[PDB]
Amino acid sequence: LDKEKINKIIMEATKGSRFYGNELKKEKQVNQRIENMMQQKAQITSQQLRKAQLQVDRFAMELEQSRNLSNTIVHIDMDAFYAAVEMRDNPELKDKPIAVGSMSMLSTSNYHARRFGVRAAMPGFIAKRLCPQLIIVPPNFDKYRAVSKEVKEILADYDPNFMAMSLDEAYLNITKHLEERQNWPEDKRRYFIKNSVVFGTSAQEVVKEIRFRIEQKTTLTASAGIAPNTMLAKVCSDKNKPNGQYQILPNRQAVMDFIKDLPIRKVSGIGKVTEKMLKALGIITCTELYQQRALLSLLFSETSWHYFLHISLGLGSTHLTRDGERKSMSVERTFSEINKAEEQYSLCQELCSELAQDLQKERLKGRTVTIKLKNVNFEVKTRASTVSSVVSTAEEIFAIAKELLKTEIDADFPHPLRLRLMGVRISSFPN
DNA sequence: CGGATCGAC
DNA sequence: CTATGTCGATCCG
Ligand SMILES: Nc1ncnc2c1ncn2[C@H]1C[C@H](O)[C@@H](COP(=O)(O)NP(=O)(O)OP(=O)(O)O)O1
Ligand SMILES: [Mg+2]
Ligand SMILES: [Mg+2]
Ligand SMILES: [Mg+2]
Repeated sequence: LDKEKINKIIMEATKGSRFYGNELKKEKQVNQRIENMMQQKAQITSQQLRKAQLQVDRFAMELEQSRNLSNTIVHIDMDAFYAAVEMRDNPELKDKPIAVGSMSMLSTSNYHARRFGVRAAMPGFIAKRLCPQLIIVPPNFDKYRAVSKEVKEILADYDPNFMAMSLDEAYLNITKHLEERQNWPEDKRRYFIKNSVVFGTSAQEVVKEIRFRIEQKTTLTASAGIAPNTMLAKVCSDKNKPNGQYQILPNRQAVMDFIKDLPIRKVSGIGKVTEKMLKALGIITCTELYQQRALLSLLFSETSWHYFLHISLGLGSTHLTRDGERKSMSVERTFSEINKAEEQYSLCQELCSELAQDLQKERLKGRTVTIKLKNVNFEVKTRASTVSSVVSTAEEIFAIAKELLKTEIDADFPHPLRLRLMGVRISSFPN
């Protein structure tokens, strides 16, 4: 299927559903938010824009002066991870279009099935209309966890303080390693195939070794990115995916050459909404982002344009922080419609128990309890409450969540809440 | 602090 | 029949 035929079959299958109704409503809110930004832009004066331009350029020189090119950052990202695992252990599936998930939702798909536009976050029933030859295999999460542990073992040789972002992806600072490796004999860079082979002393070679070892240990491919910071490393890893790598060399000119025509969307942190908004201001590439830096310092908050300027100058993190403590724990579940109040309370109680059990594992306690409610028209509400002393037992959490749910049931009386999902989250942990 | 939104995988 | 489950950031009131 082709880029126009895809959107035709989706639109055909999605039209008139309650989900679509709610999506239209979400698109209007984004359009309005854009139109408001345009009304803001109309009433900026050339005088303000000049006083901004100076302010921004003073900061841009503060950033530029601190630019660091002396660290080598690698980002590893596995290819079609879940699907690739499922292909590995069932040969029948190879050379065929597959997705891991259910008819309600797909975690991922293999590259074969991606050619038909079936992707992560797509419901299976839509994916079947795009490609009736699609095989949908259920997830085996504990397997993926096991494979992930195999790759993290390899990664730990190259950076003991590597930063796992997910089961399938990670960041490494291979600076201390590259330095040691310059003066290494061939013995310490030699690996046998499962007839031996050696890898060179360069960064491109280190990452060829890593990828090789991953493929030998797991029978799966990864892609990778090499660059002087995390932001850039992450974008390169996507460039030659699947089963390739890319380096931006540590000199200012190569950074800027890469950035020049880079669509802002490929940056991690810029999603669909920020894309559309910035598109409306004639911003699509990272150079265009640099050009509008003054305008952006007026239309967006300090934190936002600070971020945008970092991107426009190809800057990013050059050291990896240890993974900080979690700030919240939550559980939520989608189901066939529940409208009877008594069943809704019981569901909330059950969610409160599950969450209490999960908190017990990490010995966590919190002061804020939030419930989450999605009705059959996909409209989501959250209702929270914060308490003086920390809580953690199923009873305590339910004591709070129960009242938040009562309030919502009462508010619609005599109409019943017709919900398709319910969640409970706990937050406000101690320090 | 409460509620919504964004983005990530 | 049929649109996830999570968590941190950020913005606003
Ligand atoms: N929206 C979602 N919901 C649930 N699970 C998801 C998901 N998106 C991804 N996953 C799960 C399934 C994914 O396999 C896994 C890693 O996410 P990626 O690295 O972003 N995607 P992949 O490695 O499949 O392909 P490639 O990178 O080659 O394009 O996380
Ligand atoms: Mg991947
Ligand atoms: Mg990833
Ligand atoms: Mg992005």
